Amino acid sequence: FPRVKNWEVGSITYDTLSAQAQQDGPCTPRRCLGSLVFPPEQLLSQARDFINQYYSSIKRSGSQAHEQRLQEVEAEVAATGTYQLRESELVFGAKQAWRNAPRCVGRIQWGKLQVFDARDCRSAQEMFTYICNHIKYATNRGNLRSAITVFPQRCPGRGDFRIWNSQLVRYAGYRQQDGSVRGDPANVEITELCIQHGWTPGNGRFDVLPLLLQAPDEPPELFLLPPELVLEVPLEHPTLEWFAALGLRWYALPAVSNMLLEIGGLEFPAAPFSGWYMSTEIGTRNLCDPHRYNILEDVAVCMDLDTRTTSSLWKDKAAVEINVAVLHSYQLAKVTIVDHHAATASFMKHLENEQKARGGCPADWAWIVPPISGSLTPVFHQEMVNYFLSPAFRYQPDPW
Amino acid sequence: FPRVKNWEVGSITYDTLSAQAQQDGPCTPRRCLGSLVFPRAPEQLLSQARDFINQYYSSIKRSGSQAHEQRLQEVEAEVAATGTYQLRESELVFGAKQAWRNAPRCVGRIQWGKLQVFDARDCRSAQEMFTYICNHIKYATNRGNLRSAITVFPQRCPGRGDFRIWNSQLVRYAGYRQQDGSVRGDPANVEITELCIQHGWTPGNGRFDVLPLLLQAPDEPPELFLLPPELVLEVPLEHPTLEWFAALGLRWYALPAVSNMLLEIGGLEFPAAPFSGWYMSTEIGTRNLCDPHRYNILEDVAVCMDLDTRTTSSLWKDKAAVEINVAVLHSYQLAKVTIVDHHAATASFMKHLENEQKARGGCPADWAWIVPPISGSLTPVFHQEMVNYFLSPAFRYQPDPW
Ligand code: HEM
Ligand code: HEM
Ligand SMILES: C[C@H](O)[C@H](O)[C@H]1CNc2nc(N)[nH]c(=O)c2N1
Ligand SMILES: C[C@H](O)[C@H](O)[C@H]1CNc2nc(N)[nH]c(=O)c2N1
Ligand SMILES: CNCCCc1cc(C)cc(N)n1
Ligand SMILES: CNCCCc1cc(C)cc(N)n1
Ligand SMILES: [Cl-]
Ligand SMILES: [Cl-]
Ligand SMILES: [Gd]
Ligand SMILES: [Gd]
Ligand SMILES: [Gd]
Ligand SMILES: [Zn+2]
Repeated sequence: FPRVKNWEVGSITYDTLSAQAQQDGPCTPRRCLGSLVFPPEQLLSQARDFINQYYSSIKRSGSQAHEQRLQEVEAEVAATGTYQLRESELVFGAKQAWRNAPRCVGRIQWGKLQVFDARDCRSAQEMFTYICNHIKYATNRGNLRSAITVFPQRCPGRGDFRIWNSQLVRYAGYRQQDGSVRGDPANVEITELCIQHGWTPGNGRFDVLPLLLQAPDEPPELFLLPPELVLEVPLEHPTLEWFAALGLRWYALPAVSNMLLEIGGLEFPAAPFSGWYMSTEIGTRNLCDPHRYNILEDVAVCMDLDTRTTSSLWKDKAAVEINVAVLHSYQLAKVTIVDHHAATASFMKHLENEQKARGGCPADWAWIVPPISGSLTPVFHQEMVNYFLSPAFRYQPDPW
Repeated sequence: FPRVKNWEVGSITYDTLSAQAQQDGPCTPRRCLGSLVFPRAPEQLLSQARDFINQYYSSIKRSGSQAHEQRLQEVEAEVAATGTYQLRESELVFGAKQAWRNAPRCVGRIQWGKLQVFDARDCRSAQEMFTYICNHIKYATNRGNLRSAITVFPQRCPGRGDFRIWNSQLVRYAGYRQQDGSVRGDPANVEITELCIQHGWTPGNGRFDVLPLLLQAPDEPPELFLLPPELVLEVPLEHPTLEWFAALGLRWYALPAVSNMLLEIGGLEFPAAPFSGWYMSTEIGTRNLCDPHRYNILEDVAVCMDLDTRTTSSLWKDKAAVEINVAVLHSYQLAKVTIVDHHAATASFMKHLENEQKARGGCPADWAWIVPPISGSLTPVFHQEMVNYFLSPAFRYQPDPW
């Protein structure tokens, strides 16, 4: 049972939960790969395990109703080759995957999640309206609310429900007469697919991409989003009057539409989850990463900083002010957003919660520590154990 | 063989070097323990030494030669006769450079070949040990133009206890448990400070009192030695545009000299082999001064900056820490004392990884230690995947001798 220390306070815990880890991770006694991003009837083992989880949680181990539900899934797989999840189970499992996500720093919220069950979905113009309910629900005029919509569980012999975009809101990226990119370069490829499938490209740098939505075996179909449903925030700085002129914006709803929810051995390749943003996500990664918007040197010129020597820390000053603008902009617009201090402190709280409840917590240190000011947040000084619990969110190959 | 991607650029390389990982670390396929700070007969001494000698002869382009098999048999015949063996001087110099090269948590490894090696394996007493240490500090400090150096004291051997430097670094500031329940000085150093007093040191009571050395000779209690003040070069901390900053009274010392780690070379063990380089600004400005469990000046600076410390979203912590780092860089540059910032350091470490891939087919690296503790993703190492593993020769942790 791994010994885990917090170096700010000196306290020690033991991760007894780590013993359950199923899908073995990427590391070996020989080498550590913790820093790498992307490192028939077995279906009943994973469903038995999940159902046993559900009842224990509602204090219902070893009972009539516990006995009972094990048999129906036994018979369901026997006849048809899979099974259907009871409504409450799909809800319980959606929350558990979130609770189990090692790279999510906001899991103190894991118990408050709105589950839209789209399992009876049947087409692309159908898909679009489920997605469109979710978005408008979760956005809620800026008072953001966590939601996951769950589309049909994949089956053999038939195609797949998949969202071809990484997120529900994504900006375009276009090459040029010199190869380089206007717009967001994280989405250069999916932009090229959309322009291919009929979409008329804009000139702008913040063109909200049309959803490529795909129903089983039928090809994708472009689905222009209602611009009044895409809540956005123009970026301004509280005291740097010129920051607004830079013309920067980001969207309100972070909604991940390419991961594959897995409950009880069942795989839902379309299950968009959404919450709200941590400011460093926008202001540090999205805007300042060299391979993303790469605005850092432009804000430093406008601040009349000395970009000629790295020891002026001009990169660090400009970055802090870009983050201030994000928090200021979002707060002015009344869109739910949380700073990396408030958020990491709440995750520390979560770890103590999960300590008493489940005896530990899988956390990925490299993803919990924020990309600025890491050692100024408490999680920096917290040792962490990383492992895989089910149910979970998993990565999946792109549908091409 | 692990595929390793650079997310900033799109580069892809495979780490074949990891295949030869000598010892084992704490992770398994069940679970990663990478973020843990402390993750821990003649025949096996033989195959270790055999491996190092094979290394040494490869570096001098003599692999498979007369001299190469001569040394092998020499070493075997000596472990047979004595249960151990002695390194040649040139083997020792190569061994200490490799250990630097192999150290997964050092971001400064671009320099690994520029290392001055003081052979002190003839040392006899704590007193001779003290003299060797002062000569080390003197040469490395070099009046502010710092030089990388290591001093190697006698190896562990059957029949005799170890040499040990009880201090974790050659220059450390006292930490006195206080009136309330607080610490005056550096709270990382209360234990060693208690030990020095318990061994006859007359305590000071400032915040930056330099500690005496406790030097341990084989089968002897530690002996207290005071460092001559004129030999510990310090830097008063001032801010280039914030003139009230000098009234904080903060200082730091020039020479980072780690003194409690163990140098391992072809199976031989050197529990006393202190080494020194020059500081990266974040060690002082972020960690040593802003850590809540260290000098913890972050809120005091922020108030002085007239930042609004009542809400986190104003990013007062971020802004105050950036200025503390600025002050460190400026103070060391004003005082003409070598220093590298996390941007310069991480960029040069990226060249090191490129040198190492061509030379050895990879590089062992502890991501969470290489990425700076401020402005992480602003530096290029954040966006670089890394493989962490243990190669020998090596610097290892060892327990406190008390
Ligand atoms: C409500 C507030 C939430 C906040 C502030 C938050 C914050 C974050 C952040 C900062 C990341 C790192 C992502 C990156 O840097 O690429 C992350 C990852 C993740 N989050 Fe959350 N999250 C929230 C809610 C949720 C919800 C509702 C779910 C699912 C139902 C979720 C599941 C995940 C997963 C699976 C990842 C891993 C993403 C990946 O591997 O690319 N989180 N979260
Ligand atoms: C010349 C300039 C050098 C720079 C800028 C540098 C940089 C660094 C930094 C910033 C750390 C992390 C320290 C911490 O966060 O506690 C580190 C760790 C380390 N360095 Fe270097 N270094 C230098 C020279 C050297 C030399 C000369 C050696 C040995 C011969 C060495 C061996 C090590 C070791 C063993 C560690 C890990 C120590 C530990 O695990 O506590 N470095 N280095
Ligand atoms: C190479 C490195 O593992 C990679 O850049 C990771 C590090 N930590 C991260 N953490 C978060 N939250 N998001 C990321 O994209 C990354 N990138
Ligand atoms: C628990 C966590 O691993 C610990 O705080 C580490 C993180 N990374 C670090 N990185 C460096 N360079 N030095 C440190 O002391 C630490 N501490
Ligand atoms: C590249 N990351 C995509 C968006 C990540 C994310 C997802 C969620 C659900 C919340 C959040 N705060 N952040
Ligand atoms: C806990 N380590 C404290 C000193 C670390 C260190 C050591 C060396 C040799 C150089 C450096 N720049 N930093
Ligand atoms: Cl994003
Ligand atoms: Cl230090
Ligand atoms: Gd101007
Ligand atoms: Gd001033
Ligand atoms: Gd004061
Ligand atoms: Zn690992």
